[PDB]
Amino acid sequence: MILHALTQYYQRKAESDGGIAQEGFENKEIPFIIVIDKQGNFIQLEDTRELKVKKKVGRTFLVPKGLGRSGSKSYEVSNLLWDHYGYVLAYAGEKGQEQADKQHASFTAKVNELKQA
DNA sequence: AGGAGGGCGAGGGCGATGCCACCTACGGCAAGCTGACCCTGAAGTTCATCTGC
Repeated sequence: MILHALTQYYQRKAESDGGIAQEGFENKEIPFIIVIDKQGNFIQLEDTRELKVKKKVGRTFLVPKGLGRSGSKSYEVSNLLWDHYGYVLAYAGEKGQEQADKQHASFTAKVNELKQA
């Protein structure tokens, strides 16, 4: 009854149009967004924060759910299109290169295989 | 010598023993800090040791 009650009301929220994930998604709080055109070319880094007195990480976008990385070789995981700032621009604030470079290298391979599929 | 040393019954009868108004007035009764120090996690990887080849 602990987790059955959760699925029971998730089946009600998903059928009553309450704005929730639909098979493989998650309302992940994404801070800064990346704007492009039809062939790349970065445009603007818009931010959808400005909410509470403690600036959270943007708005909860209905993006695919995280696959749960966590590990020494956490770069080999990599999510779909949303991830980390070291997974997209290969820039690390307190992690350094190589460790964050492999993250972007695997994110590029994931994006390429998604485009091929 | 023999005496008799008071018989008697009244000793408070009357009423007030507090009249007032106060018994507090002031303003403080916290000021300063703590209220947590460390760990131990999910999840994948990684090294030297357990064992067979």
